[PDB]
Amino acid sequence: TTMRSDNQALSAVQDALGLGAAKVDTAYSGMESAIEVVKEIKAKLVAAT
Amino acid sequence: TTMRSDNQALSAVQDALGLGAAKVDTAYSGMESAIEVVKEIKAKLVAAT
Repeated sequence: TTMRSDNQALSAVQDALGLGAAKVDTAYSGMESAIEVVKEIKAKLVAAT
Repeated sequence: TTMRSDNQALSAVQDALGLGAAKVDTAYSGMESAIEVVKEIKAKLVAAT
């Protein structure tokens, strides 16, 4: 009974980890977009010299 | 990523170098024209002495 309860808890933790992975993927995609935009800004500023 | 940003910066530097080369070429052409005109002036004056 205790091991079955622990297995259910582990399944819940796995679902939470999937949710967290989705959040991290979204945030990292935003980070990549920010990297690209910042690189473009730096290139424009260098051309502005 | 840092190298790609540097490559973009060097591309901007190349564009700036091309613009500066065009400016220098125009200035040099005008300078040569002025030199020729002043040489003509000197020839005329030494004829007029």
